[PDB]
Amino acid sequence: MEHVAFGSEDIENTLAKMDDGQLDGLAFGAIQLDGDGNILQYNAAEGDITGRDPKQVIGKNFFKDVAPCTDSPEFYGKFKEGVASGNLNTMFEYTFDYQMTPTKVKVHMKKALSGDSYWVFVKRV
Ligand SMILES: *C(=O)/C=C\c1ccc(O)cc1
Repeated sequence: MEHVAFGSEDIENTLAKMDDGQLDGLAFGAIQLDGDGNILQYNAAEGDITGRDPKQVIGKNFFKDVAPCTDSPEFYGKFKEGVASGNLNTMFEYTFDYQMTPTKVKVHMKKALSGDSYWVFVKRV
């Protein structure tokens, strides 16, 4: 298993060296989005939590198609502000409840070391 802890201060650096294969070895959910909320990466742990198949949601827009419970001021609003500002680093609990059993998770959104990409990290609480 890849050894990186959820909430690590230098996680964006560690994950920059990871392909889809290594991202799947994380102990927590990991989603990479572009500026518009499109899914570039989606790991196995994220799939075990959300139920959806990794390979089928890549390409999809996270806020419009895949995950609406997130289209609101407390998740999407925070993400859109971060994108426009060029800086993003926030952590909060939330509840995923679309087409699945209501699940409490802890989310960490952070701008990737890369240009126009952003990370969404999920774990159970
Ligand atoms: C609330 O809906 C949050 C996240 C989420 C992620 C994946 C799927 O499939 C549903 C919901």
